[PDB]
Amino acid sequence: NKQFAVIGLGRFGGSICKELHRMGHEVLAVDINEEKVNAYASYATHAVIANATEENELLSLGIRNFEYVIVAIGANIQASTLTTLLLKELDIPNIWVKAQNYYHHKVLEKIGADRIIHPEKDMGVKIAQSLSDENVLNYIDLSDEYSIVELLATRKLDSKSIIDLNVRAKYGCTILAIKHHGDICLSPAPEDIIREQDCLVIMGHKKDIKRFENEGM
Amino acid sequence: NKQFAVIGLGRFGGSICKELHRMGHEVLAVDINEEKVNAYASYATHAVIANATEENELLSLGIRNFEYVIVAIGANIQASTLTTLLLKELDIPNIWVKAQNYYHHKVLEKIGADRIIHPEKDMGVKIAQSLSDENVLNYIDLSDEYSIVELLATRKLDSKSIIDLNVRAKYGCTILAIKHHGDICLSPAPEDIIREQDCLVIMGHKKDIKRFENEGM
Amino acid sequence: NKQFAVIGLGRFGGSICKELHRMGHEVLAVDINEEKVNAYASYATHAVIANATEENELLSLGIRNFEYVIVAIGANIQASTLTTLLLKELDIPNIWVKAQNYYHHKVLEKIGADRIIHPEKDMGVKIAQSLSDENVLNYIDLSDEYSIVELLATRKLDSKSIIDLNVRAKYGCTILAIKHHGDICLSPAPEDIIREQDCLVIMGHKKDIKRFENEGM
Amino acid sequence: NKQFAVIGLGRFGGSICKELHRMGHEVLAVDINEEKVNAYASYATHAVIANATEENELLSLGIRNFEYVIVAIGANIQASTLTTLLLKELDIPNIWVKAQNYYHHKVLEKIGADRIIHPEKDMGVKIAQSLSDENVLNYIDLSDEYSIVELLATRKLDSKSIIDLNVRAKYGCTILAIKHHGDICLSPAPEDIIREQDCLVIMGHKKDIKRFENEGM
Amino acid sequence: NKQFAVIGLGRFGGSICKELHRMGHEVLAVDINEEKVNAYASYATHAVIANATEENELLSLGIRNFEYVIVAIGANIQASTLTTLLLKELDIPNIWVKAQNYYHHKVLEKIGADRIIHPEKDMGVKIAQSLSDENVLNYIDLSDEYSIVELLATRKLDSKSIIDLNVRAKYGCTILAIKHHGDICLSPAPEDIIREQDCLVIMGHKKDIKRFENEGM
Amino acid sequence: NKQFAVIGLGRFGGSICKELHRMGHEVLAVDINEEKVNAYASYATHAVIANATEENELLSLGIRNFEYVIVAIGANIQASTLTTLLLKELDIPNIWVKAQNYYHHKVLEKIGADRIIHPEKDMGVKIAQSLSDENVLNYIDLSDEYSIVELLATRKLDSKSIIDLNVRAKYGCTILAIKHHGDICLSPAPEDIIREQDCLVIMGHKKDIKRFENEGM
Amino acid sequence: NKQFAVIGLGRFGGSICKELHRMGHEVLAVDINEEKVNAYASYATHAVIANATEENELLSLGIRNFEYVIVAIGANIQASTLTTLLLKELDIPNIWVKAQNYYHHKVLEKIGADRIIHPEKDMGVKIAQSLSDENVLNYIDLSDEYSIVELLATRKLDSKSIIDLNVRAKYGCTILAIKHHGDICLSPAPEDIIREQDCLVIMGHKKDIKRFENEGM
Amino acid sequence: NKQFAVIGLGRFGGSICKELHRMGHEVLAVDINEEKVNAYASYATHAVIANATEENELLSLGIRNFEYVIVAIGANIQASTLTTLLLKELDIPNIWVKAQNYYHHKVLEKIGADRIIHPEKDMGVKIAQSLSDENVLNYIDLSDEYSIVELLATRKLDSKSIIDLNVRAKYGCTILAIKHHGDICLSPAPEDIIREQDCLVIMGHKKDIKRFENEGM
Ligand SMILES: Nc1ncnc2c1ncn2[C@@H]1O[C@H](COP(=O)(O)OP(=O)(O)OP(=O)(O)O)[C@@H](O)[C@H]1O
Ligand SMILES: Nc1ncnc2c1ncn2[C@@H]1O[C@H](COP(=O)(O)OP(=O)(O)OP(=O)(O)O)[C@@H](O)[C@H]1O
Ligand SMILES: Nc1ncnc2c1ncn2[C@@H]1O[C@H](COP(=O)(O)OP(=O)(O)OP(=O)(O)O)[C@@H](O)[C@H]1O
Ligand SMILES: Nc1ncnc2c1ncn2[C@@H]1O[C@H](COP(=O)(O)OP(=O)(O)OP(=O)(O)O)[C@@H](O)[C@H]1O
Ligand SMILES: Nc1ncnc2c1ncn2[C@@H]1O[C@H](COP(=O)(O)OP(=O)(O)OP(=O)(O)O)[C@@H](O)[C@H]1O
Ligand SMILES: Nc1ncnc2c1ncn2[C@@H]1O[C@H](COP(=O)(O)OP(=O)(O)OP(=O)(O)O)[C@@H](O)[C@H]1O
Ligand SMILES: Nc1ncnc2c1ncn2[C@@H]1O[C@H](COP(=O)(O)OP(=O)(O)OP(=O)(O)O)[C@@H](O)[C@H]1O
Ligand SMILES: Nc1ncnc2c1ncn2[C@@H]1O[C@H](COP(=O)(O)OP(=O)(O)OP(=O)(O)O)[C@@H](O)[C@H]1O
Ligand SMILES: [Tl+]
Ligand SMILES: [Tl+]
Ligand SMILES: [Tl+]
Ligand SMILES: [Tl+]
Repeated sequence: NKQFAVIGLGRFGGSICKELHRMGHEVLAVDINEEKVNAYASYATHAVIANATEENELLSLGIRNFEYVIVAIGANIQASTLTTLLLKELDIPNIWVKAQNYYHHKVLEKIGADRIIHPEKDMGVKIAQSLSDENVLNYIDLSDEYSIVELLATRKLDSKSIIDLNVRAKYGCTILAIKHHGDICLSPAPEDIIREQDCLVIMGHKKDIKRFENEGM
Repeated sequence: NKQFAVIGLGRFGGSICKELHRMGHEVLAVDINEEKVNAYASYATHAVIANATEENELLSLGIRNFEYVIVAIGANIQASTLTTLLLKELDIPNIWVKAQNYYHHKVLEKIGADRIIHPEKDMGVKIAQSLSDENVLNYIDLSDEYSIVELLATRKLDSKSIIDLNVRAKYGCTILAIKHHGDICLSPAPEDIIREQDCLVIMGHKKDIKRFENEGM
Repeated sequence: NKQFAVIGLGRFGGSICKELHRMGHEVLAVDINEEKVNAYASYATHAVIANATEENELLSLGIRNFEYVIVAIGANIQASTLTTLLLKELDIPNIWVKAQNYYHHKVLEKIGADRIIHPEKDMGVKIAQSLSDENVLNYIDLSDEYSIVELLATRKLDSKSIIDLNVRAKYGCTILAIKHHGDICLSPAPEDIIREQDCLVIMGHKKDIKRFENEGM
Repeated sequence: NKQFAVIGLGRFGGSICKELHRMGHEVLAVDINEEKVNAYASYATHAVIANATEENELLSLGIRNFEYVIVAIGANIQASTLTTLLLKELDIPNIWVKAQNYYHHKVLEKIGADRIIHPEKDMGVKIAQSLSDENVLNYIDLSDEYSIVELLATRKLDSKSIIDLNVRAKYGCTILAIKHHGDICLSPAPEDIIREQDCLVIMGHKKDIKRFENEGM
Repeated sequence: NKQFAVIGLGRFGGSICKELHRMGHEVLAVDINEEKVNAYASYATHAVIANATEENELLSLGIRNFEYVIVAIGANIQASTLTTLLLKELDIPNIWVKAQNYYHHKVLEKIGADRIIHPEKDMGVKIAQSLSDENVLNYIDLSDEYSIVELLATRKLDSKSIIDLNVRAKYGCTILAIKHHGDICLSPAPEDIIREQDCLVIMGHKKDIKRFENEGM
Repeated sequence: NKQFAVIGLGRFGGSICKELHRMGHEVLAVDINEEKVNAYASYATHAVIANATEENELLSLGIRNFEYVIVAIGANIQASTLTTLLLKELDIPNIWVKAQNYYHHKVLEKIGADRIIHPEKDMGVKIAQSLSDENVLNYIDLSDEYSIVELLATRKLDSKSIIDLNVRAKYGCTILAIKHHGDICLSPAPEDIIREQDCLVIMGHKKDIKRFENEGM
Repeated sequence: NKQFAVIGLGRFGGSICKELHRMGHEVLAVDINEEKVNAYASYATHAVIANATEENELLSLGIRNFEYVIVAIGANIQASTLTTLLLKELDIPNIWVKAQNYYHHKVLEKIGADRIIHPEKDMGVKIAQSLSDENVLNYIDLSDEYSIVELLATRKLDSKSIIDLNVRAKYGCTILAIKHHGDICLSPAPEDIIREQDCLVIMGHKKDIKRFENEGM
Repeated sequence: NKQFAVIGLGRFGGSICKELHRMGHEVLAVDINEEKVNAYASYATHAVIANATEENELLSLGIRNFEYVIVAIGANIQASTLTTLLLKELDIPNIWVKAQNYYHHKVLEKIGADRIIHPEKDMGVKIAQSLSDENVLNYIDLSDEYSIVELLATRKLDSKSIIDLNVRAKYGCTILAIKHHGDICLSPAPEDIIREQDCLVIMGHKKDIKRFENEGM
């Protein structure tokens, strides 16, 4: 009976609701706009036109029965703050709120939001990382110094090997997976071959990976 | 270094500009809102007020001299499409546009945009995956079936060494890194232990990682 | 069962719909404005209030059954582009779209519009031709050099003949029809007479016709 | 040369101004929108920002010195009517106004406009005639019953000479010109042949031309 | 069966309708505003919410049955012109239209309005006449030189007579009525007495009356 | 001469200002609309742009120096009331305000306005009286029962002398003046005749004048 | 059957209505906004959506039966003036109106409002008094010179007495009540003790109390 | 003296500023409306136009140098909250904010506002208490049960001495002061008399004061 409410159907909120309902979960789409409700109705377990700033409508949805509530309102700062304050004063266990600027994050922190999300800023940082380094496809920072990076193998790495491309001693990183033509190899053996336009999953220090990219690739 | 031009300062494009200049690149912050230009003036090389949909203002910016142009406008579909068409007529090597819906992405496809980004949608998918599983902190999908996952250790995981939790054979997964008290052990040994409320990096097929989440932690 | 849909009731679109329904054809008038629908209802086979940007309403009209669809929306550029993209992605054979500027024409070209029309620009060119040359009433350009021109015969041509006004040798043109008091003569004999304020249909090079106008008329 | 004044730069009036100056005439581009004046400044002799409905601004323009004044305003009915009345009070020899509906045309009639144009309506009639008959490319109506038509040749017409297709006696029409590969044969001979996807100019009564379209091609 | 229609309920139009219905006449109040119709309903024989610019609604009121129609719309110039043109083209015998400026009067003249009224301008002239001459209460100009004037008798005229105040020879005017305490005397005898604050009805040349006011009063 | 200040240039107040300056008085044209100030600048002594509801701007105008202040604002009830209150606080001898409805007149009464004018209402009463009786041209009501009336002569009145139409005894009225072909006979003799389409001035009780209109003409 | 009407639900008006209905009185909440009526419905004896500027709706509420009527409209000056004038002309005994500025107070005075209230100005004065004097909690001015003041006893007054803190002779004031930990003592005996952070109710001249605060506290 | 900064000039904050400067303090009048800054410029030391929600403008004002900051904005909830958060981040010792509703007060609580004021609510409570009891003029509540009350004397109270009205024993209350004809007797004697229409200060429990109001007056 785990329940998720998504207040504020937008790109972020609509994506959250659609992805949660695709997973086989109970989601209630809530938006003050009738058209947004009609849009995301077929992608949720329930869809109600409600003004989340209103305590009466909030109670009428059965908001108390939801373990998780996600306020994806990000453009209207005062509406998002009102919804978050109402949800806290109604004792919702987990409130995840989308922020707009740093002060919105501060005021959502002070009123007790469980998690505050900055989607656009994070994706902008990631896309900038992919912009300066045209090799990287995706990545994940384990810490401020260590990261796992997926990379497009260049012509310089075409038909090379795991011992021919030695990184555990020449650059300090290790190689974790290789994707060729759609088939993936995990924990690759020292004999495995990397080809041009393959996907390489390296892991180590940021500067180590960049050393490998400048010198190796 | 590299010639970047971020048209459309916003939460996404502004983050791109800020991070790319912290990276030390020539980033031209283009906006029509004077307050937007002033907000990111301290973070860019040149911050010019201009309407990108105007050909005269675009030639005034010298936008043909830039190798990378990023149209982060995603709310004004017409303005974004017009700017992308103007840049494609100007033979820009790389055009990266932010899209709003499927049809905006389609019209950006037809007019020759090089890379179309949907930040809010993908980040909402990620946050929904974190909502359905409170254990996962971050992840990267190698393919539609294989992934690397960051997890938060639980009471069922405290003082459990890597040899007690055989993931190499019980689930076909591999533990990649442990993070304890801000320090990090990369490629940990079978005798290394894990304490609760730590960051655990595992690699393998999605259902196998979920199997470990269910049975082990 | 040939079917024409006219989306965007306006001067151009309303004229297209009224002229097609006068011809004894099946036309569906579609406009987002209830008043425009009520206006052009009595001049069409069917009239429905629909938002053409909406895929659901577009499917509800039975848009798939129309062989020809005419998007006469010209002022709202983004709405016209959305309607055209939807009609293409719904596999409409012939899409005829009214344009507003040269970039609207380009974006309608890139998304696959079958025909793009610039009514106002064309009629402005024609009216300018009638403005500088007060003699011409209507015309048609066969090529960039040859044209057929209807002209008001001046007093200088009153009670003149086809051999008295020789143009097949004196100016290189030929005379094709003469309209006197409402009666018309085609392929006129060499003995036919032109009178003042008659309609003369000459045909030949533009400069040849202008020679005849300066010298003959 | 000739004194023209295009009040109301738009798709229609702007085309008039552009073409008339490519023709090399003194064309005064009058508009109230500064951006409209700047858009057509490179194509006119003088492009002044002015409100035509104001008598003081109209005397400032020296509009009484112009033989031809064209009020292309068709969306603001009141402004167009007021401008036409102001010009008629100023004894302008030729006033040509763009109209929107039947009643705007009637009030332009009553206040003494010399020529009223309905561009979109007539062009929509033409495009509707081209929609009902895909063969016709352009046409000019000599009278309500007689016309000259440009047609696109079909497979039924390839390698057919002018004597095989007797239009002079079988249908009472006459072929006027053939256009093949951008070259053009004017007043073609009976032994001249026509290939498919060519431009064919025929002349005659409307029903007779349609008879040839049905039976021949 | 004499019938009056009042289109445009306002101060002027509402006053016309209320005064006509007080007289025991058939009046139809017509206004596009539901509140104005509800207001002037109880003061008319009928009240209908109608958009007079619409020919269909105009016909639905039975506008053809009205001998007199008064378009009191004065602020919306284009709406008043449209209503007047419609009423003329529907062959209304008498059309009385309220004007706003001199050009509105001209355009209503050209489209065939039977009477054009300038209420505010006329009353402003009258109030200015009462302003400069504090003696005058009301008046009526018989011609540009002769007028009948009602005046407040001053202390200088208190307890004076018709032969004591001789005006048929001393100033060229005659005295026509005297109102004392509410009782009025017409064609007053030479023995009648004027008292302070009485109402005097003099008649003659403007300069003659002003002579009498400067010298006599 | 006299110190007048017309606050609120409009159709009423603008007429007051224009006529009063044609009369040669010091008329201060006060308005908040710059175009309104410019429109009546050529007709006044001083035309200042000012907001009358502001005490500082009112003391800047030197409005305490004026003996007569006319607030012609009748659409903005609040602004007119505030201006009247500001002038009454400034001890203006004569304040004449234009009113919109009964309640605006009441609040102008309570705050001490000297004279309240309802131009449109009274002029609509006059025009309604002219509509019910096409014979009357103008009139002045001496009392609720007695009046002077200007009439248009009919066929029943042509070549009728003043002794044939005994109004002195048959109806208790008196003919005051005749107007023929722009010339005027004042206080006409019993042998003076009247032709049709002339201006006839009669004086007497309302019902008696109507009796003559019915029986004589 | 004493009855209170509250027109203008706002902070001030809503507080008046809620406090009057808490007291066990008959209150009718009246607001032109449906949401305000729904809000203050559960806190009143009746709640009706009405436009108080309308005489018909005002009569429909039964406004004649209310002995007290409170116009809490303060932002819309003209609406408040209209409501007050209507209530006076309907002979309401007691009209209490909320004012906005000094001129609104003047115009409400002139139209006969029984009481005019300036809540925000009064509370601003009180809060300024508490701002400069951080000791005072609340007070009440008996006259422009004498006042009763509640004060927070400082550390300088901790464990002091009524004869140890002598004010009837040392500063001219008297002590009236002492509040310790929630228990209050009225007309305190000469032996009573004041403690730190207690509430002291002194009474006397303003300068006397300030002497005591500077010297004693 | 003391450093005050009133952000948000309004009826409340403007009164605070005016009174505090009449008190002779350094009061910085901060507003975004230029007319608001000009309105209170004559009553403050410095009156700067600034947007308080902007960090740059706030550091430009030198707001960190002020010991007391009063955000009187109560209609714009977002702007007030943002300003309060900006000041709390700047370590202002005393922040006093004006609130609109319970939730605005709650968010001001969470972000660390020192004192939150609800002027209209409390003043409406006071005016409601004065409406239910016409005798009370002002009052101060010592506790939820004890209060000091100012009353207006009635006919039942004229010529009644303090010993005839034993409030010390009949009701447990005490008369504190009498006010007659603008003069005031403080701490009056048992033989002092009271006349009607005087100001009487009584002290005691609420129900006891009401008992005296019922039985005595
Ligand atoms: N009080 C409210 N109650 C319910 N829904 C609301 C309320 N206020 C706004 N919304 C809706 O929540 C959604 C949030 O979208 P909004 O445009 O405000 O933010 P955004 O940051 O641009 O969104 P995103 O990037 O997630 O698409 C909108 O669909 C909006 O209509
Ligand atoms: N010519 C232009 N046309 C449109 N937007 C422009 C233009 N020049 C600059 N911009 C900026 O582009 C930005 C992108 O628009 P907007 O912020 O409405 O869209 P969004 O994609 O929803 O934003 P975000 O990604 O920040 O959430 C705006 O901040 C706008 O000021
Ligand atoms: N999404 C839509 N769906 C349906 N009809 C639409 C839509 N958007 C606009 N329309 C209608 O289509 C018509 C197009 O007129 P519009 O004023 O936009 O263009 P225009 O270039 O001025 O027209 P024209 O010259 O043909 O009269 C209008 O009646 C408009 O209301
Ligand atoms: N005084 C004026 N009054 C009205 N329009 C004016 C005036 N001066 C210039 N104009 C221009 O006249 C043009 C005609 O108006 P508009 O474009 O709305 O009408 P339209 O006939 O539908 O246009 P188009 O023929 O270009 O489709 C506008 O672009 C406007 O800027
Ligand atoms: N098309 C229309 N059909 C019917 N009524 C209309 C139409 N357009 C306007 N009206 C109404 O006619 C009335 C004319 O008032 P308007 O304010 O336009 O003129 P005005 O000169 O200020 O009036 P007045 O001085 O007579 O009060 C208004 O009540 C308006 O709502
Ligand atoms: N401070 C002011 N407040 C209001 N109106 C002002 C002010 N200063 C000047 N005016 C002018 O007063 C005029 C009177 O207002 P408006 O024309 O709307 O009313 P009206 O009585 O219906 O007009 P009219 O009598 O001309 O028909 C306006 O033209 C306005 O520009
Ligand atoms: N004509 C009317 N009839 C009834 N209610 C009205 C009318 N006009 C305004 N109101 C309502 O009266 C209330 C007065 O609030 P308003 O915002 O106008 O004043 P305010 O001074 O800001 O109020 P406050 O400080 O008391 O909250 C509002 O709820 C408004 O909707
Ligand atoms: N940055 C700012 N944000 C918001 N308001 C500001 C700002 N700077 C100045 N102000 C002023 O703060 C004032 C408070 O807002 P407003 O008057 O709408 O609220 P209110 O609490 O209902 O008012 P009042 O207490 O006077 O009745 C406004 O007059 C506004 O001009
Ligand atoms: Tl966004
Ligand atoms: Tl057009
Ligand atoms: Tl008016
Ligand atoms: Tl307030």
